[PDB]
Amino acid sequence: QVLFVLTILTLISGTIFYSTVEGLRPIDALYFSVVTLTTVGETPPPQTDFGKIFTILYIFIGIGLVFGFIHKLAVNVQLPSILS
Amino acid sequence: QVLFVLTILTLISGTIFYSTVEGLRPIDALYFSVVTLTTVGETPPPQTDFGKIFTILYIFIGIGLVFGFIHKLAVNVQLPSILS
Amino acid sequence: QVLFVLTILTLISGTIFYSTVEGLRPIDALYFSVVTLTTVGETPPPQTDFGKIFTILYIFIGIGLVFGFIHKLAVNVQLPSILS
Amino acid sequence: QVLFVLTILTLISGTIFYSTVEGLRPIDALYFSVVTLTTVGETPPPQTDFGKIFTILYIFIGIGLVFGFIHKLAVNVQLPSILS
Ligand SMILES: [Rb+]
Ligand SMILES: [Rb+]
Ligand SMILES: [Rb+]
Repeated sequence: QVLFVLTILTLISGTIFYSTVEGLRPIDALYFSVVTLTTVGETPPPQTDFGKIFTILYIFIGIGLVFGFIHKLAVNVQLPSILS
Repeated sequence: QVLFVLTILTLISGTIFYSTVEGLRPIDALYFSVVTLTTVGETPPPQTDFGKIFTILYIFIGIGLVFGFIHKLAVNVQLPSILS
Repeated sequence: QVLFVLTILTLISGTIFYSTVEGLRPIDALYFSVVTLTTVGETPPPQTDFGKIFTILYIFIGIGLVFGFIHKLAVNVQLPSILS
Repeated sequence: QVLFVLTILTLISGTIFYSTVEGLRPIDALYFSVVTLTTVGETPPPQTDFGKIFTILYIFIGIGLVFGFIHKLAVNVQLPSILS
């Protein structure tokens, strides 16, 4: 469902934010965004106060969306695929 | 619902704790609190034993509250907004 | 419920393991155990292969228990307390 | 259920990927895979762009599976075992 598009837009947004503000290469910016929203958290934190502030809000807004997608992918695509 | 206020009070509490005990700038203290309670965990750990102890309890008490909020925000605000 | 005791036994176990095997001070060992099982993950990883192996199994066994507790604490203690 | 096998295949896959691409010792590769898919995230991130890209997809595909397993283990094996 739209979940796929909403997640991609969210990651694009994060990728744009962290390339600009934190000065990261897109792939690193997208990486950061992904591991942050999935709560994995394996990179170091944002160095700038604006990066911190954004990440805070990005987490509260982005996580439900990203885990809604991961959820539907699982019990909606992966489950029946496996069961075959 | 009250979830919004309870979460903010919890983050204020964490922000006060980590500024005092760990000696962090508020924004860093609030950052720590947020990434801890959301289980992202991208900063280094608390350096003081009191920081450790507090974080342990702060996690067990704070996480259910913070994820209750993130949950209601998603399936209560974000979902219908998207569906428009 | 027993959840409280099961969680404490699990943390005691982790505290004993990581003091011995990784050579950590109890409080650090307990800290590690807690942030690992809550999936926060803010310390560095175990340095020993036995620490790695144990952590893998400790995560698969411990997490459901620890989040069962955090869950009951929330929708069973915190929720009605707040609603007062 | 198959969950056990699907999880092991997923970790084997991650173990193979990270030994090859990132140049890690199997046990380290498997460790990385496990803490990534459980969202603990305590090691440093992948250093290679291919490691980053793979991890992104590995997270979206692997997490639902790994947490489906952890879930069934809990409310299906651990719960009744405890209740005895
Ligand atoms: Rb996490
Ligand atoms: Rb994490
Ligand atoms: Rb982490």
